[PDB]
Amino acid sequence: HAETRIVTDAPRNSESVGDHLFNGGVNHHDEDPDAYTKMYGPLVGYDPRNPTTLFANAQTGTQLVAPRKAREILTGIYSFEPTVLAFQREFVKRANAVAQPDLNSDGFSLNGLHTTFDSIRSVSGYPQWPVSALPKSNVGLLRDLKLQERMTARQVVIAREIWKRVWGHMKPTAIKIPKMSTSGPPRNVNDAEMKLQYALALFSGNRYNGYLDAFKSGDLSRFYRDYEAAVIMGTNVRWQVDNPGKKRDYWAQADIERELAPSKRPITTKVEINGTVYDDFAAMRTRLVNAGPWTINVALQPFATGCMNAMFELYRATWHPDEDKIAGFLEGKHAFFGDVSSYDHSFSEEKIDLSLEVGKEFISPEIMELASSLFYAAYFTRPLGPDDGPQLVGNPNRYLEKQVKAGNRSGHAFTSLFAKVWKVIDTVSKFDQMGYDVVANMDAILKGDMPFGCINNGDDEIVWFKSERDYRLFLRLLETQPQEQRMFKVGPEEGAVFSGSVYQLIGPLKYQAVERITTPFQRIICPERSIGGNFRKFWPLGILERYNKRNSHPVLEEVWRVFDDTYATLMEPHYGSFLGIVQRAHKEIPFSVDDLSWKEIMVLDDPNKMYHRFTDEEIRDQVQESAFRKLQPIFFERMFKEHYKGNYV
Ligand SMILES: [Mg+2]
Repeated sequence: HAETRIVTDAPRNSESVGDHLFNGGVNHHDEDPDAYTKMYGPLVGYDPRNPTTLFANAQTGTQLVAPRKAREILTGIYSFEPTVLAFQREFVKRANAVAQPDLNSDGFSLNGLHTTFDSIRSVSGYPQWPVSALPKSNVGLLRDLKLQERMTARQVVIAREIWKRVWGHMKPTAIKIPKMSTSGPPRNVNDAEMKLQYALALFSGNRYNGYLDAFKSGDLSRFYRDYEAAVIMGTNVRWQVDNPGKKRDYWAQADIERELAPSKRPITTKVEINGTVYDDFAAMRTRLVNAGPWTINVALQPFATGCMNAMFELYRATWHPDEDKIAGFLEGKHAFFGDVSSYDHSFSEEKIDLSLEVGKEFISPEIMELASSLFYAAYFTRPLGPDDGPQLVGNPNRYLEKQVKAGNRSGHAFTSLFAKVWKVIDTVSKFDQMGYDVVANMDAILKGDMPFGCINNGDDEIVWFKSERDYRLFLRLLETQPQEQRMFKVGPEEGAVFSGSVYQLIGPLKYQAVERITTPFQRIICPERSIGGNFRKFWPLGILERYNKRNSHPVLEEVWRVFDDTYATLMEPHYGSFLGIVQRAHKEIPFSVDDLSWKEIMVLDDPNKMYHRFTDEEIRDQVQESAFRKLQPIFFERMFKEHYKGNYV
């Protein structure tokens, strides 16, 4: 067949997906063009006069995006209970007494500890409100961050060279289809079987071409009707423990319609649990995250993952070094651990557009414009504070025009790729400001065969130098960088942390990796999510892994001593033994703490690390399958043959 539509004229819900499960071998949708149409139901229908109904069958209307609701931190222990709060008080005070952060002027910890334990007096499930909204424009943020208005000529050349190498190489890799997250509109279900069947549809017959024709027409009704697609972001919230004494502000929902780049209001949330003020406790910090619909992202992800997998291979020293060897690598080398403020939101419009423009050299233009549509899409959010209502920001009916300019948009197939590449572009520009010819020597820099380079994990980076004069001029360059050179607001990172571990300065140019000592106790005592449920099915593993290496560092060992003793006195009599709780749940999960590598345990705690930190080769199938369905490259080879002109790696 040669059908161009995913949704044909066939009668809907006339077949059952249970009768056409995918066997890894043949794409049934090749044999039957009406199959996707028949196995799923009629859509509600898109009325351009009220686009929010895209999200109607999903959490609805008025429920807050971040409700105040106590977490189950451990089996039978809930975060709003006084006993817990009293425990947190005593633990933090005891842990502070046993260890204080010993930092030098460069920002390195000499003892391993980089901060106090005060943040563990945070009440999980009790959010700072309002959750800060996304303004229609970010130019006020660029101006507040005193960043460049545009890139310099040389920076545009450097960016073109690096993106040429990234878009120009692809290592075809399975599309990862997430099991536990929403498809977003129009179906708004957490159904990886549907997401997979949709993918088989898009990549069978002439559906991808048909999808793009509909996309580029600008006829939202047609694109929705025939491909169950609409260019619009839904909204989520991520929770984390806040840092004492940082400026806590937010963009109000009421302000974002009044001007494009409104100023920020102060968060004033206090912790009061049924009329009892906890003046020494913090509410959880909340951050708005967008999430793109599967039916938009599925068309972009092959390129995203293909380009990134090739990038990890061709330029491993920059983008995918053996994490366990980093400390040994930096030995005898000077190191700058960068810290970036509002990285992703601070991406200029020019930078997003340049990325997609260079991509058109290697990928069909309609695919890059689709990507451009999602980066700049309208979004719908449920209330962000208790006084707000639901809100559509932007006009999705005009999706071919830019609606929201929010930099490297969260929820986009390209988000991690963009994070990774632009941080290197920034840093390599600095190498060029130092008087080296980065264009001539670009591959050697990226492969790590020059006297200096950078080790990247998105906004987190290590810039390394064999020479002390290079290192010093680099620091000088940052202290004296004029605004027109300033791509991102970068400063040195207190504690010198990279990918979760403090790089302890144990001797002259000798570093030692230790996981941030606060992390274990934050993740237990102040979790983003309750144990179990959707995202925390494997929760005993992360705890037991950490507990089993408690003796591996002197400060870690003493803090764990204070956790155990304090838990034993203040918690155990009410809730039972800590290890009792952790081991009983341990025995319920399919993997032992000893069955798994540290990398596999991280993926089980955050599956999205499969999209940016680990490859298929490092994580066993049984672990990946816990969170993902997959569609192997052969099933979208045809699409690539037509739409990709780069090199296969
Ligand atoms: Mg860092």
